[PDB]
Amino acid sequence: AHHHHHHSKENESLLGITADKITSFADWYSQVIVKSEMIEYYDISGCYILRPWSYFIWETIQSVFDQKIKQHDVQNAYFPIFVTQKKLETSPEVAWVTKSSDLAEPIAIRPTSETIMYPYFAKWIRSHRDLPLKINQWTSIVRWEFKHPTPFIRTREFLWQEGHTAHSTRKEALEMVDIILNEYASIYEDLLATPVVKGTKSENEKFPGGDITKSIEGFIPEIGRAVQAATSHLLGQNFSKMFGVEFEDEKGNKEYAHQTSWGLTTRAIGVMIMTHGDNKGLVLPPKVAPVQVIIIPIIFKTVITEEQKKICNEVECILKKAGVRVKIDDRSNYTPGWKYNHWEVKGVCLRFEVGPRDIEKRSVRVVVRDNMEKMDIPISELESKIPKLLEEFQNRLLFKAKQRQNESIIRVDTFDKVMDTLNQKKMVIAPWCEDVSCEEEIKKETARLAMKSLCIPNDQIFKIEEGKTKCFFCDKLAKKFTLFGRSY
Ligand SMILES: Nc1ncnc2c1ncn2[C@@H]1O[C@H](COP(=O)(O)O)[C@@H](O)[C@H]1O
Ligand code: PRO
Ligand SMILES: [Zn+2]
Repeated sequence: AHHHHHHSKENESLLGITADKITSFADWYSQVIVKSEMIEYYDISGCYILRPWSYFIWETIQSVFDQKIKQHDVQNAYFPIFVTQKKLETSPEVAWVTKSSDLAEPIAIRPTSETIMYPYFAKWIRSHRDLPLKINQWTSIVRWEFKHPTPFIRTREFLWQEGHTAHSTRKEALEMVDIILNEYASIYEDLLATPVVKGTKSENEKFPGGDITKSIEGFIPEIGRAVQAATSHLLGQNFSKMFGVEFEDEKGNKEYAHQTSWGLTTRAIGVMIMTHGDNKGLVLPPKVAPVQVIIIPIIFKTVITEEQKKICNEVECILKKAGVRVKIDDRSNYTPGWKYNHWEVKGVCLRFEVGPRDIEKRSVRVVVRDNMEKMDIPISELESKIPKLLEEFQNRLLFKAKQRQNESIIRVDTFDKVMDTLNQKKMVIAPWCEDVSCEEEIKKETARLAMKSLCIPNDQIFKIEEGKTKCFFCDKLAKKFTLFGRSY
């Protein structure tokens, strides 16, 4: 459903998008991220260059989320990129530095900072008055993935954020986990306009050395594969016992700290691209669009007139004062049709066509990117209407994407109707016993004919009769309903 709106002659050219999003997804995703000047392929597999058009989106995610964790008294720090083998162990996806002259003991590039920070958490934490401790850092992470890499979704090097907190009680640590999860869900929905499902991971899908793991799950209806959006781990007293992170509570006894760890990576950018894009190229939500309004004065070869420069400057002046990020494309090198497709490929929310008739009426022609809505707005109303249009743009993207996610979830009660649903490129919600043994047989049978538990949704829309309702696989007392499907 990415081919409904009108295409121009420039959109059907090579400077547009050639592949269809549904029938040829991988080629579509490559053309969208490359022709929009977001990604540049690197001579090292799995690594990609974040060009200014895409790095702007990551900077906005930084500004919003960093300001949210500071509301909860989370402080930023920085830990070394290297780690020793003895510390890293109390494996195949860890890059090892062995030479500089070889090294007697090779050092490793951090896949995560648990083994780096917690040896010093045990040093910094001695009393209950020293808790809670909340540390975060914005850094890059290297993980040599064995599967075929995908830009943003699965890269060997990616930018991320990792928060690590320590608490005096499990209760305080758990409500810290829910806070970061709701902020993670707020990033995808309130900022990226991408719908995600808040839930709890299964025992077989949770963080390895953790206690409880909660996450948000994203899904791509076109490819029919799920994508894990972000994770928030309740580590409990597991890691504190390994590194000796114990505090002295009131009453004098010794107790191991209750820790949490949570991360969000540049995978969020890719899930957004695949959620909103169409056959013209990028479709960006206005809250992360590098340019929300592009002003295209009708001019070819000849220089821009003094009246066109006067109109385009005051329109830019009104939008700049109104908080809208706007640029003027007065390049006489390309035709107006060329500029339309150019800024549509890179997902500019609105374009302003400024012709001689628009200067006479003191209005501008506005064309909306996602739905090709056309309208005349007087200049006297730009300060008010254009912020509203960008608000309507953001709301429309989230609404249309959310009704595609609900459309991609099918309720199943018996394993006989499970396979037919998955090939429809849809997820499965089913009653499940949440046992590790049951999940191991589900992934084996689904692969022979593989789907895994995506998350146990926090919001249970379907009721389970106590004692009677049985698992959708084999036979056991089902606890509640769990979301399944194949991943990316
Ligand atoms: N190669 C990768 N590129 C981008 N993000 C990743 C990559 N590998 C893992 N992540 C994300 O990093 C977090 C780590 O969680 P996990 O996948 O359980 O290790 C999750 O939010 C993943 O989606
Ligand atoms: O690797 C992970 O998934 C967790 C979350 C960030 C820190 N460690
Ligand atoms: Zn079962």
